[PDB]
Amino acid sequence: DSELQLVEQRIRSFPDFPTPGVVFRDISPVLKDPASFRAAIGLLARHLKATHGGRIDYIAGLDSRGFLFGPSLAQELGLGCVLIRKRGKLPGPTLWASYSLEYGKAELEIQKDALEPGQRVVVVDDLLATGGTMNAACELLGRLQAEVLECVSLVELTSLKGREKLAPVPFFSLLQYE
Amino acid sequence: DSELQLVEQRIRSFPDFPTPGVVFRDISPVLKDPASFRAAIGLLARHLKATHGGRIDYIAGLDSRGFLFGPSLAQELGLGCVLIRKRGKLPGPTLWASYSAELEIQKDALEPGQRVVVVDDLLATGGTMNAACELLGRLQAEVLECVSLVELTSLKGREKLAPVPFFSLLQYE
Ligand SMILES: Nc1ncnc2c1ncn2[C@@H]1O[C@H](COP(=O)(O)O)[C@@H](O)[C@H]1O
Ligand SMILES: Nc1ncnc2c1ncn2[C@@H]1O[C@H](COP(=O)(O)O)[C@@H](O)[C@H]1O
Repeated sequence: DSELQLVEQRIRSFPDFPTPGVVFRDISPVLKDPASFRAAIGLLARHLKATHGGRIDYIAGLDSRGFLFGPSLAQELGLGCVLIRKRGKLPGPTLWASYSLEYGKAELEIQKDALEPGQRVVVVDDLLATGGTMNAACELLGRLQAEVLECVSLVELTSLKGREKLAPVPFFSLLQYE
Repeated sequence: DSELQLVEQRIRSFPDFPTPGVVFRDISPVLKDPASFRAAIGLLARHLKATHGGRIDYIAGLDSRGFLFGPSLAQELGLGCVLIRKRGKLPGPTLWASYSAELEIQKDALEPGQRVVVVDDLLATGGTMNAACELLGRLQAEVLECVSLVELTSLKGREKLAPVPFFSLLQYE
């Protein structure tokens, strides 16, 4: 797939960041090359349309790098984009969920009126690692009685078994690295 | 203008958030309504093309709410988007700038002389946009303009960025 190649060629890998042994996957060059960004959004949108048809109501973008892809993906599908944020950033009534991040805890948050019961959503972030962040997003959405059809990312680190963590919610990534 | 109205109708205000005194302007509904989002991006893109012609090389999006608009604005203009992030998030060699918190940019994000337009959701004191402009200036990039959806005029952020031009879709005190 030439389109997938346009994305893969623009992932930059940095060893030992932020800690020794970790390989950081930097999607910045995908954003910087308009053809690469367009290819990434197009591949995600084709997959989602082919898989879910007209069932998707909204895209949910995850703070902060998911924000880079959510609105463009939503626009390509003709849908709105709702936001899941780090706790403390959103006004009005919210729900929040705690999860493990590195050595400590972090918290995600969503406005109670972001979705109504029965609405169907697809969550997007740039990269799936342990799956902790995506799992918390799924939990929050479930508490609004929204149905999470799928989670998607550009990159998946398969050795961390994020896919299994999200089951039985389906997951799809453009690219995979150990 | 019906397009500008599509955006204005989707800004929600919250008094006394996050602390007493502050009136929070929430752009979330703009993102949730695909028509409103398209209108916002279109209005910004039309302004930038009419003002700069073909001179813009890149859009720079500011962490984190500027990330919601940067890539779509860049795409509409046929340009790439570079990222300015909260410090500690980017790999490789970086530069950073404080302001009353720290922003950061990769040393290789831009080449000297490249022309950039910075975007964020809202301009208030201008501290955040000013730090972004400083970082870009240290890469020897030329900042053509800064833009946002919302500007709080009583806080005089526009004066803070001068002489760099600024444009907002909507203004509140
Ligand atoms: N190796 C990596 N390279 C870049 N980002 C990563 C990496 N590992 C985790 N992340 C980020 O951390 C969050 C996901 O981590 P996790 O909750 O473990 O799936 C997302 O915001 C990812 O962007
Ligand atoms: N009243 C406000 N409502 C929503 N966001 C705000 C408000 N004031 C400041 N901000 C955010 O803070 C940054 C602008 O602050 P400043 O650096 O004072 O211009 C931007 O990232 C805005 O998203």
